[PDB]
Amino acid sequence: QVKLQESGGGLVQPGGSLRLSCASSVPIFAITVMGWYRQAPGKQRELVAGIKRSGDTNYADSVKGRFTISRDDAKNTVFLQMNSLTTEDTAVYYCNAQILSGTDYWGQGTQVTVSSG
Repeated sequence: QVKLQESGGGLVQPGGSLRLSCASSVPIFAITVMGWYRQAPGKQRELVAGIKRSGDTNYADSVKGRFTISRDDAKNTVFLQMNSLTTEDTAVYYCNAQILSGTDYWGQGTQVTVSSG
């Protein structure tokens, strides 16, 4: 019965930054792993970053050092700060909550489009 909602995507210049938000209907401490995925139409879905209840973070190689995933317990939101964006980063970005108490839940996704203009 868990609901997830992404926000914060949109258009951004190459080299620019965005901060995605994933708000949760349940306390995020109840979520074992929260992760950010991305998928562009025609390609495979790709794990971008994850964060455990403890706070341990793992990132895809392509985003290491550019993206940062974090838990905001007070706002009950998991953020993905995305820096130094390029056209390779254009995709719909999805939030995923793992609640091992073993079930999966996803948000509707938010479009990120990196284009120089």
